[PDB]
Amino acid sequence: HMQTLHVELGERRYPIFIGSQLDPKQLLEPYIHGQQVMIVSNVTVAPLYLSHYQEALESLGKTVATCILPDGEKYKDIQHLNLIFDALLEAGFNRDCTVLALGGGVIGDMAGFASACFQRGVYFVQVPTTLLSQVDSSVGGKTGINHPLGKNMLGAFQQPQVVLADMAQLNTLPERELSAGLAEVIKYALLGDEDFLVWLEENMDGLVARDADLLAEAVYRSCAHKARIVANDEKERALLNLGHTFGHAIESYLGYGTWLHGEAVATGMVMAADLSQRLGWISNEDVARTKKIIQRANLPISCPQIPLDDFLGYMAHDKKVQLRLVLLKQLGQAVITKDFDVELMKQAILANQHG
Ligand SMILES: NC(=O)c1ccc[n+]([C@@H]2O[C@H](COP(=O)([O-])OP(=O)(O)OC[C@H]3O[C@@H](n4cnc5c(N)ncnc54)[C@H](O)[C@@H]3O)[C@@H](O)[C@H]2O)c1
Ligand SMILES: [Mg+2]
Repeated sequence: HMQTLHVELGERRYPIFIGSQLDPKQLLEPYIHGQQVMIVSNVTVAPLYLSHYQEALESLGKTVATCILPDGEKYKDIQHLNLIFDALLEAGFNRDCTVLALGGGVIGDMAGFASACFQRGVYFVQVPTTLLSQVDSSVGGKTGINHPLGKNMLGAFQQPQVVLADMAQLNTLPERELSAGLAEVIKYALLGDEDFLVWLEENMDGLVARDADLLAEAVYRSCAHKARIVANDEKERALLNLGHTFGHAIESYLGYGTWLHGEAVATGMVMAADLSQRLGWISNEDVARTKKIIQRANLPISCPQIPLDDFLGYMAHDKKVQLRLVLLKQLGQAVITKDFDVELMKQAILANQHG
């Protein structure tokens, strides 16, 4: 059974179809408003899934062109954004064409940003093929690319006409990438839904095992949470940063490609929970519970040794404009706060570094 989540962001509205072995010819027909579709993918995802979408849209009568990018966060820059513009103009595509992002969050951001710039804005469709992009990139409307001096500093707000989330595509995902997605799923439960946490504890073995039905429920519940947070924020969104201030310092010190972002978020959530226990807000049992579910998702709960001077420098260089952290008053009840002892924060960092 396929599930549909209806998102309302900005003055725009779109469905997210979630299931397994979906038919893109059936699902996308109402959402391809013109004759032409540009499928953007990369050298890893395209040989696996491109023909599936190209053959479906061509059977629909559409003109399909493609732009296949190298695989990597390091290519998420304006030089490779330009390759999409090259492909779009080489194909002669017009104002009513659709750009279809086939891939993970890197492709989603690049194709989304390209779709906002081409002819000052064309249509955008998301087909996320990583778990993380399915539960994170599919709501929010942010698109972007990197600059040598700053990540995700160039981009556009661009909402899709539709998001198609097919769990079967997760079967070819590397194990670390799957776990990296589950880190974000766990995050939603820890910041705002203890019932969701209970469900993850009961079902984690099957999610790691890539049970199609359980994955689909986790994706639906994750997207529903983020859609609710951003919609309420428009009516805070900062709670989505649980674990990210700690995690950013981990990533920055370990360097490009050492840890996945979701792996850093996992350990950052442990540090956040640990600090929360030291502030007296949650119990040691709550921290143990948080470590256990993250570990069962095959995620790290401790990172290598990082000098505190460097760690704190990275947390202070990511400052919004006073340092505010996303911590836990209870499991499933995150808060953004300035009221923490910095000495206790250093203790929580050091406690979750392994030898
Ligand atoms: N716009 C947003 O709100 C938002 C949200 C989250 C992340 N992002 C961006 O997303 C990017 C990270 O996304 P990601 O974690 O999906 O990384 P990614 O897009 O680099 O994908 C991870 C790896 O898996 C490969 N891959 C993807 N799908 C596959 C599949 N089905 N089978 C086998 N291999 C597959 C990709 O080629 C890549 O090597 C970052 O640039 C981040 O800034 C944006
Ligand atoms: Mg994240």
